[PDB]
Amino acid sequence: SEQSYRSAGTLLAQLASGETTSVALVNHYFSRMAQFNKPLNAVVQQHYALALEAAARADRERLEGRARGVLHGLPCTVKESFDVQGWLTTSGAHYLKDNRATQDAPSIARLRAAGAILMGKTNVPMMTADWQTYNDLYGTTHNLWDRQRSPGGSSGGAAVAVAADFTPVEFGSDLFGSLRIPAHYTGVYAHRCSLGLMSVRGHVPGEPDLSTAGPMARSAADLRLMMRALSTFWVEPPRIPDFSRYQAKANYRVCTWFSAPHHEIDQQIAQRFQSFIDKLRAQPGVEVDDAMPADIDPDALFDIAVKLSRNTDKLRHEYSRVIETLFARYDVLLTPVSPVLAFAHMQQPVRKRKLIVNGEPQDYNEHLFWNMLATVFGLPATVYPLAKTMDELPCGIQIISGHFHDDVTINFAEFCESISGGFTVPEGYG
Repeated sequence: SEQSYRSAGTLLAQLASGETTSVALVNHYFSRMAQFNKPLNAVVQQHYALALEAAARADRERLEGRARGVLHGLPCTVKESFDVQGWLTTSGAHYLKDNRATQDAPSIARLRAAGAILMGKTNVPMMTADWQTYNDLYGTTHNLWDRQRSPGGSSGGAAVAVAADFTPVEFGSDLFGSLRIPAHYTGVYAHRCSLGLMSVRGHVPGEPDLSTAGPMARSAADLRLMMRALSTFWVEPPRIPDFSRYQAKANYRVCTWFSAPHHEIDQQIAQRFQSFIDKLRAQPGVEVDDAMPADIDPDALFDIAVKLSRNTDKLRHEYSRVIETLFARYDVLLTPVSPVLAFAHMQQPVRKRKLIVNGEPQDYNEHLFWNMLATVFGLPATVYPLAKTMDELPCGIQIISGHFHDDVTINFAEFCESISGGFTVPEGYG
């Protein structure tokens, strides 16, 4: 099979029905990386021989009725900073250029046990500590929509690989937007899981207290499929998210938070959000309120975020109660991921890095402002690609909900797919 941009869900169906095999899929993805990865520099380790062997095994198992696992026979790549047994985990640092993992990171092991075929790893900035993706070991990852621009970071290689169909899904860590920001800039879906829903151990730098992890994909159903594979609670659940299937709702009540004093977004995002909200407000049973609680001072929360990045705790626990009541009244909260769309590479020292909002220079740390909320309170957040004209860059929206409401945000993204937005194939790719 040579068809490009099939979803994981479709691919699993076609494996079951014999319209494709795992060997044909591994050859598809490595073929696309041969044809397209050089100018993008998204996949920085390739393990073809191991992947082809694993695919042959999956195919034998399928034929003999011995296939097991919800990802059985599905190839993928993972973020370079997660341990895969026998593979290098450099995190783009010279000090670790020959650091090879002894065992899988626990979430990697859980993809492998679901039957995923790991074909390689995708680029990260050094120690995954930036909102761009570049390092001295592997080079810069370029945004496939405009290669003079960054796909963001730290999961930038993963977002580009998904958007180029080098892989149907990806898996990465998210501290302050590490998964969400590259999804926004690059036009793919991402889900950062609730704190405690899945292990982030076996990550370099990397059970961490703020970092979570989750999938990238090109549909909401594929995000849900990954979470079926990945979820292993290590906190006591306040409730059990249901990842079994899309659960459609008759009523949605949505909160928006698109600006704060001194934290404005570019008018282009503002108009594209407004156009999306207009369509959402026109749906039966849907209310959309501009109802961010004023109880949460954004500057106070930013100061907490800056500190984390007996007194702060006091405020943090009080704000977490304001969020619980918020998500008893609203199903989801929609916010920006960044105040800008994808920018040209900025590898100067941090201090000199600017984001141009409505013509004015703004702080690079606006990335932290628009991602601290889910990070600080351990919340789930799905990033959903909005529509784009061929003359527009990708733009995502961040769908947040209460702790262990991961099913709610992913279900909300699938409902949005019926309204506006979704994955768009970049011009020049399959």
